[PDB]
Amino acid sequence: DDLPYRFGLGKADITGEAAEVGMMGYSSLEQKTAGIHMRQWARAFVIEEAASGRRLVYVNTDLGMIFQAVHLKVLARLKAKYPGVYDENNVMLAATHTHSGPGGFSHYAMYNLSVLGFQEKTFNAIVDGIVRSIERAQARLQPGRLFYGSGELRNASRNRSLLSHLKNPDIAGYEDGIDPQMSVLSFVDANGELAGAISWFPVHSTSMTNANHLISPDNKGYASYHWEHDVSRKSGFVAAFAQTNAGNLSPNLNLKPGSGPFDNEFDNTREIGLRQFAKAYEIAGQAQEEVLGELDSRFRFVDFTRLPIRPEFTDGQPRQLCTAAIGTLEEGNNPFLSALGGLLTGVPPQELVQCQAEKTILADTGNKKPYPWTPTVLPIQMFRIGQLELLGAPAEFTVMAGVRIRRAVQAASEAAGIRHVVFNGYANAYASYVTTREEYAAQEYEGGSTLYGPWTQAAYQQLFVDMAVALRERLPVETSAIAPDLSCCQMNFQTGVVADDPYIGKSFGDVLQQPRESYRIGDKVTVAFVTGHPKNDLRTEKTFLEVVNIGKDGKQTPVTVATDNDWDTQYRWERVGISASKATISWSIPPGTEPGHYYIRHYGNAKNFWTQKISEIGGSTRSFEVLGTT
Ligand SMILES: CCCCCCCCCCCCCCCC(=O)O
Ligand SMILES: [Mg+2]
Ligand SMILES: [Zn+2]
Repeated sequence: DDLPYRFGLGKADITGEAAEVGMMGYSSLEQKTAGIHMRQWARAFVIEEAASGRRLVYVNTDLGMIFQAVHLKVLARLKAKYPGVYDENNVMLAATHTHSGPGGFSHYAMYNLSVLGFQEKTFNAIVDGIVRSIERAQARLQPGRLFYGSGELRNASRNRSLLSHLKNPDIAGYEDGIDPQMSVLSFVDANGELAGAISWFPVHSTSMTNANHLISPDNKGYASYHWEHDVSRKSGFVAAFAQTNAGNLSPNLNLKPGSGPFDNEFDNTREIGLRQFAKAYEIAGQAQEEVLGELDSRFRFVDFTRLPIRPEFTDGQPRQLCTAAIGTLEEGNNPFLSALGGLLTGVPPQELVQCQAEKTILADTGNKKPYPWTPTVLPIQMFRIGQLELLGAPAEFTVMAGVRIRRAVQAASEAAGIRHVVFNGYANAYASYVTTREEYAAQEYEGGSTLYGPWTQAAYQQLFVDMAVALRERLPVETSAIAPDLSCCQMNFQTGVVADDPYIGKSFGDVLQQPRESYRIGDKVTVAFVTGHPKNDLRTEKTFLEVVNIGKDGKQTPVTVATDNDWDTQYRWERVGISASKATISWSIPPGTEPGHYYIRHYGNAKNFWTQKISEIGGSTRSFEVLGTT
């Protein structure tokens, strides 16, 4: 015949600087990276219509957000290497909204504030890994089928701003403040075995708190890892856990037996990840509806400055968006904030005060010079995948802000044969929060980070409906406005690596703490090595550590059984004295590990003060025995 689509699945490492960079999400000057729990990945899904095609690519990333700077550079790189294949119309980048990665990868000052500015090494790793994930995906194209399903996930999330949610007049089906809908797009190969999947479900990826310093992809990242590493059987499975409208949704409390909820953020991350995984796996297993039909897409950069909004989307009067403002730790420090001005002096312009409505302005970000602290030109994008439409929206939408847009788009698209509309927030840029008009009036946290005023949600609804109508009628969307390039003029106040020295009387790679003679399943092995600063080399597609199996004995050929990516391992870096440092590596030995002999290897990099040369360093522990059974 035969198969309606081809798809390609790819994954690549986008982990940034693992020590001494402010983390992105919690806005803390006292949350710097200090190691890795699990790495961050870009997971790319290339889809081609056999009829056609007509190729689309969707990439979900283990990041707090995908900033405009990343989107622009990724597109340029794709156009340079693969001319005519990819552009803004057929590439969607989205983020899981983990709050446990290194920051500094926006070009807008607001989002770099707590990080003390732009961190080029982390930015570059993100861009490069997103591109590598697409390269890997497109090199693995195969014929297959696509299925769609949905279901209700009850106990994974909770509304964190319920007072505002309840101000909406239209909350039937959302009376608990939760959007319980999970949607799954499954990728079924010519065998039809499940080759990969994308799950969409809204919940903040904040199980690892602002007290944590280890890099982690958080609860959605655990869901992906559990599917790829613990569950599939097949290689190489790619499972993305993506967001929808999560602006006002937090992980539910973890009240599983024997746990306080509070007691252990790793347990919480695993539990909330597992709750999402279990539902995604259930839905995929149902293969509810085969996806059939054309691939299509639209994309527009929209200038938000004085954007007119038609009365059909507002209270019934014509409206216009406001320039950006935030409503009501630097301190202290913050030299980057100081280089920006920093906070004050208002009163802001009267026109701004007036049209921001119930907001009490804390910072007038839109009027900052030479550059606004927040974006002004924002991407709006939609993919059609058979009877599915997937929307990529550049912000955090509350449940009702997203639901209203979904409803409006489904109404506009029904005649085109669309039956399911999936709203993917955190896509292509990041412009803070979107609350409905009613929520905005309450001015809880999400209101007050709704930058463009009370009609921000109405603007997005208009933009998406107009795009849906263009798709329906065939026909282009309006010409894109011109996304500002701020690459020239990025500031940074985060110091780098001066140099590394080994511990006095030792060499890089020397073992500081050897493992015990023997351990049992369930025990944690902790070892430590003289190291150098992880800012020297991200060890992209490699590792800071290996757990190595050498057999029952002997004497057997070494086989790596765990890397720094794995849930069961941790890598921690800490400064010792002026220029020395230690790498502490742990392994929690999981059920099912073979009894036998093991050791731990460390890989790192060190910088010479005099030459500035960066070299490879490393070491291996003595062996230890895991005791048990089979
Ligand atoms: C107000 C909207 C109409 C104006 C749009 C400007 C037309 C130029 C766009 C050309 C790019 C091709 C757009 C996709 C068209 C299609 O495939 O249906
Ligand atoms: Mg690990
Ligand atoms: Zn958020």
